[PDB]
Amino acid sequence: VEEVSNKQIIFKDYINGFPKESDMILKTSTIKLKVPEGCNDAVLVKNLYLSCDPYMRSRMSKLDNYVPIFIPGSPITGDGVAKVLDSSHPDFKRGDLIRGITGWEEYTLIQSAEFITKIQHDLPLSYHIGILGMPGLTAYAGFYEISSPKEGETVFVSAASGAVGQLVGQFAKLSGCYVVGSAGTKDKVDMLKNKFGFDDAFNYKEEHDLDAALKRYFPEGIDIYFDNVGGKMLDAVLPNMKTKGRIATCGMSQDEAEGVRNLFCIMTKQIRMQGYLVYYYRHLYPKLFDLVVPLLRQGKINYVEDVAEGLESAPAALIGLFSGRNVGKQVVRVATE
Amino acid sequence: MVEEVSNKQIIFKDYINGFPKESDMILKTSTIKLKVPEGCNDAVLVKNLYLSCDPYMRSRMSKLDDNYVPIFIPGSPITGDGVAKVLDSSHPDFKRGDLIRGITGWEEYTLIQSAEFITKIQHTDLPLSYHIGILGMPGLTAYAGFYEISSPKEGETVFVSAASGAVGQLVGQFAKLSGCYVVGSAGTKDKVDMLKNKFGFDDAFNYKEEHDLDAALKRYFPEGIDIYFDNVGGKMLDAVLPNMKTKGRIATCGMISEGVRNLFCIMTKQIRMQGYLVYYYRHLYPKLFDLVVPLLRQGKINYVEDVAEGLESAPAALIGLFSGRNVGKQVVRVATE
Repeated sequence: VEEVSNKQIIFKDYINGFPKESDMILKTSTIKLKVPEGCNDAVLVKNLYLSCDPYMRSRMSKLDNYVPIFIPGSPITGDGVAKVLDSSHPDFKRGDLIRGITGWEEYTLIQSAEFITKIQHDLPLSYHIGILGMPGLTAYAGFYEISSPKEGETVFVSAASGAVGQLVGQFAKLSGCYVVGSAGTKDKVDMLKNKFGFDDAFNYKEEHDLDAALKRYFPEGIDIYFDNVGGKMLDAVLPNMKTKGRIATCGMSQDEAEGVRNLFCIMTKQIRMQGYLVYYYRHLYPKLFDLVVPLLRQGKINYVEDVAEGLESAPAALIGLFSGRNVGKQVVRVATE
Repeated sequence: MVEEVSNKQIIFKDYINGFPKESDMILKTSTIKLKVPEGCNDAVLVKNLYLSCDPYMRSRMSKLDDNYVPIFIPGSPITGDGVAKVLDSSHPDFKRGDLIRGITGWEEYTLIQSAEFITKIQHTDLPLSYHIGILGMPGLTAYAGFYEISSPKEGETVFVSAASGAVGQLVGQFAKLSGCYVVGSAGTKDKVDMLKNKFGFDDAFNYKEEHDLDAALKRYFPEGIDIYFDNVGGKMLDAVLPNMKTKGRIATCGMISEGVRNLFCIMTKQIRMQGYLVYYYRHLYPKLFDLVVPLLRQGKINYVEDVAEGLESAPAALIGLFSGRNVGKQVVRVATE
């Protein structure tokens, strides 16, 4: 059996300030390319793609646990695409491509096996941690399952250039809705309208009065607000909601949180604001695939990712995501197939 | 021929932008002839008996864009829900001697030229003032929030803010009759003792004397809150948010104007927060009477009202309600019969 080096991105220690590249350290360990004997229901994988997600910043502080905390001295963990090298688990074989929670390393011994799933098939492998993965399912559940979209309704999407937002907007146009998105750069604003079919889009940092901005695009209010940021943007959105409007709380800019002062609009506008966790909607994966996979090949839905090259660039890619410098879904390619 | 009598009125002075005061209303003695004017059709002349004081009337005293309620008119009497007796009528559905409830003037006599805002009172076995409280819009607000919004199940833990108020004292009782563990919050010792000894609440606390709201909620809800009936919002809603249960529900029944910063719990705990206006649920009135009238005769549900006497006391009763000095639903007896 081969014994190879296993480069790893180790989590240094819990922090209190803004995360730095110094909080992760590249460590070259070793591993034998076989599931240990006596280790049953385990899967040894080689990691190909790693997901950089915004929820992972909270895992870097001793906050005790919406999302489980990073263990210092251990590798970073998160969603990814991997290839099964060996398995003591009946539902996985050599050469199977999987998606789920793996280690920020070249090779991982997944003992759980419950948080990984066989990849169904033609399209780029990295799509299964994006439009065909948890971000896609998140967009599907927040828009179709929770927001109850009707044709002709008005939709506003915050952080629209991200993986979730860019799919919500395309879902909105498919349902015949007028959709507007907000983003942080001119290139993202242009990308939202030139590639994702957004009816309009604006740069929320060049607009100092956000109420005037939303009135400009929604002269009669917003039916559906897909909330990726919360905070100040949600406060500006609340008085601009239509009666019986709906807010899908997918994520939150939130170390003191911005006070939200317009929640009386929940009553005066009769808003239904609903939060959700994508993990509670795994049963909708077939509906997502059955919808997006045909139109992905029919070229009516696009998807933009930001691929960092090599495991060594994963720290820089993560903090760049924390700093909003990513363009689309941030991804680290650890190895080719 | 026909009587010309004095008609005392409570006149609205002018729009405000602060905390309302008694000097925002002015007592005025006008005259009126006790007949519907000739050539004025579909009108109903009434003698007002009871006037309602409701929290939404604070918003009618300020002029904003997006007013959500029709504002008051300076120089004209205050208007609101009331119980009145018809003296004359040019309207087919109302005749002399009928007792009606609906929007009327803060005065001894009102010429109601609408009639769409008034309906005949039919039971007339219960006290007349009940038709602007437990059998009026507050009772209807309570029924809609509990039976149409909140989705309660038996054994669920329910929290009610402003539980001694009109809406709070009846959803908390609707919750008990469905088998819920119910706790309410109020401002004085007598109000806490009233929720436990008369409204059958499991427990209750004084939010002034238990200033650490998080510790108070943890003390009475060791396992979290399933349903929060929000009547105040603000810091109380902020303290409730991290104390909700997973998939908990918040029915925004009302709100009195502090920035909320724990809205991340909406996503963390998958909470549904939904607001509503009772004016969209007038069709549920028969359901309310069908349910509450038998429970009243059987003594299964109680109703506490605050009766101020004389039209002249209406300014102070209205401000006292805004200041929390009322004990239960605040009404004003203008005349008997």
